[PDB]
Amino acid sequence: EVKSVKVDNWGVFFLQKLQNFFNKTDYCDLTLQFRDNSQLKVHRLVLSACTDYFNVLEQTCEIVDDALIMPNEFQADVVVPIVNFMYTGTLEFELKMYGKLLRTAKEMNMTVLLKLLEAHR
Amino acid sequence: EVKSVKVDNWGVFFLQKLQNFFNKTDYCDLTLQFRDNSQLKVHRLVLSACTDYFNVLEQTCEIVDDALIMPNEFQADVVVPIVNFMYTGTLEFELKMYGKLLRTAKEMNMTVLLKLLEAHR
Repeated sequence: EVKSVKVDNWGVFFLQKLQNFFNKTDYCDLTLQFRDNSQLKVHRLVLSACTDYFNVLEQTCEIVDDALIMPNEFQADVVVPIVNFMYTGTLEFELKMYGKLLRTAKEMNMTVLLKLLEAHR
Repeated sequence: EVKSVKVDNWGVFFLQKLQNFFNKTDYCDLTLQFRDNSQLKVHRLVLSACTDYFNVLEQTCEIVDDALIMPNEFQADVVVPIVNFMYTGTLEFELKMYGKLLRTAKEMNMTVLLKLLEAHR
């Protein structure tokens, strides 16, 4: 018969490995480019777990030298904290950015982040 | 100052999404081909969290029509349960395959699976 054995807390194991890959830019397959020409390299599948907005950007925005040109309303001030949230489950932000991050999560329909920003008690 | 808020159990959230992608072959970037010409589509980054063996296969094995030709000793009988383990943390196997799976994890140096197959009490 079929047996099964398991490693507990697989999600924690896997996230640690994935975060390391992100930090070292290993296996990244999407390069985001900001107005100042700086870049952030990411994993498409990580972004896609939370949202389809990056899918729509890839369908509708210019690609220059293998980098996706981010829209004017979606620059590093919101992108960097949101991407770090997608890799970790933690959103780090200054309060002054709360409303901008909420409007950005609403534009993305990023439900999991909306729920977090709107959490209470 | 910098604030932080979090979604608990992010690993569990993320794994559910990743497993769905695997089941639907969304964002897959590596196609494994068996001797019988059947294929298994996977995510390179998931495989890489557990092992570098697939990295070495990509460096050393033939690619035909966008698929990596698996070696004779590394066919679906061991590959399918090992890949499912990489996505889930659970290894499902018939006892008759225990030694073959252990020898395969040793060839791959897949430490996390070695530890599981060798676990006690």
